[PDB]
Formats: sequence, structure tokens, C-alpha cells
Amino acid sequence: SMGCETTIEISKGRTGLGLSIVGGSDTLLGAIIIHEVYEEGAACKDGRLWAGDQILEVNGIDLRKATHDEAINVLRQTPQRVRLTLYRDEAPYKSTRL
Ligand code: NA
Repeated sequence: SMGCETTIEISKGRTGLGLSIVGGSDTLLGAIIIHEVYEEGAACKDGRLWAGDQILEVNGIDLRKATHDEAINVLRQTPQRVRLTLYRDEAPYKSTRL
């Protein structure tokens, strides 16, 4: 009913952040969303990031209205320590293989 914001700093590993991203202002989501947190990646080991979280900002760069490609460029260009500001909607983010 009320969602919640957090800011966390993730130190990258060999595989980077360890996540995949979907969405963008150019999409049905209208936001940059974390689709998956990969096992054994940096974001998993940190424990705090969840699929479905929205990336609002990265190291002082606003991604609230970014297109998918704008966001990837931003994320690609980040340093070793990535300060992410996230919004967690109460909605679940569901993913099923069949
Ligand atoms: Na966003």
C-alpha cells in the first residue's frame, strides 16, 4: 500500500552487478526494473536487492524516466562501487519457467 525506497552500495564482482534489467520509459513498464538477481553474483551476496525493484538513480544520475538504452549506458559506465537508489513496489515480480 506504501512502497519503499532504499539506497544501497554494491561492489561489483567479475560478473559485474549480477543482475538483469528490463523496462524503460519506452516500455509497458515505464521504469527500469530488476528482472533477476543471479546466484553467486554481487547483488545476491549482498542480499538486499530483489527482482521487481526499480532503479531510481545510480551514483547521482537519475534513471526515473530513462529509456532502456539510456539506463544501460549509465549502468555500463559505473565505477566499482555502485550506489543504487531503489523503489520497492508492494507488487510481486513473478517469473516462471514452463
Ligand atoms: Na527507473
